[PDB]
Amino acid sequence: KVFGRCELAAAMKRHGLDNYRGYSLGNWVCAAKFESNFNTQATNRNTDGSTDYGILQINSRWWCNDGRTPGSRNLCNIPCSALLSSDITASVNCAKKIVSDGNGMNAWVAWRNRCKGTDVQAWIRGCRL
Ligand SMILES: [Cl-]
Ligand SMILES: [Cl-]
Ligand SMILES: [Cl-]
Ligand SMILES: [Cl-]
Ligand code: NA
Ligand code: NA
Ligand code: NA
Ligand code: NA
Ligand code: NA
Ligand code: NA
Ligand code: NA
Ligand code: NA
Repeated sequence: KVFGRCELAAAMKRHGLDNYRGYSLGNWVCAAKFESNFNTQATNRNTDGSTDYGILQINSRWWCNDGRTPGSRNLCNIPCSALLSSDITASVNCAKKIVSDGNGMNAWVAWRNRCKGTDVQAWIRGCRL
């Protein structure tokens, strides 16, 4: 599923991401935008052999099982395929664990390089939430 901007903001809010660990909803939408352009089905292979899945490009190195990432963990206790669903629940629940891991949203390199310090509120501007 490719979400609309406000559509995704609303879903993220309904699943408790808005201000989760102090990160406003706009931070989350911005991260999703640059990670997957709002496409739940987005996958990308990493140089280390791991793969990133879903709207927030969650990495199989630590967070999900895809069966083909040697020496990895599955800390979210889910198949990486669950992260591609039109229903964002699994992505959100896993992202909450990731953002709690110590480095906050810096876990998402794209959030650090493209969202951090910017006017993230622009990402939810105009949305009925
Ligand atoms: Cl957009
Ligand atoms: Cl915001
Ligand atoms: Cl594996
Ligand atoms: Cl933090
Ligand atoms: Na689509
Ligand atoms: Na914070
Ligand atoms: Na993609
Ligand atoms: Na894909
Ligand atoms: Na992989
Ligand atoms: Na994801
Ligand atoms: Na997703
Ligand atoms: Na695994």
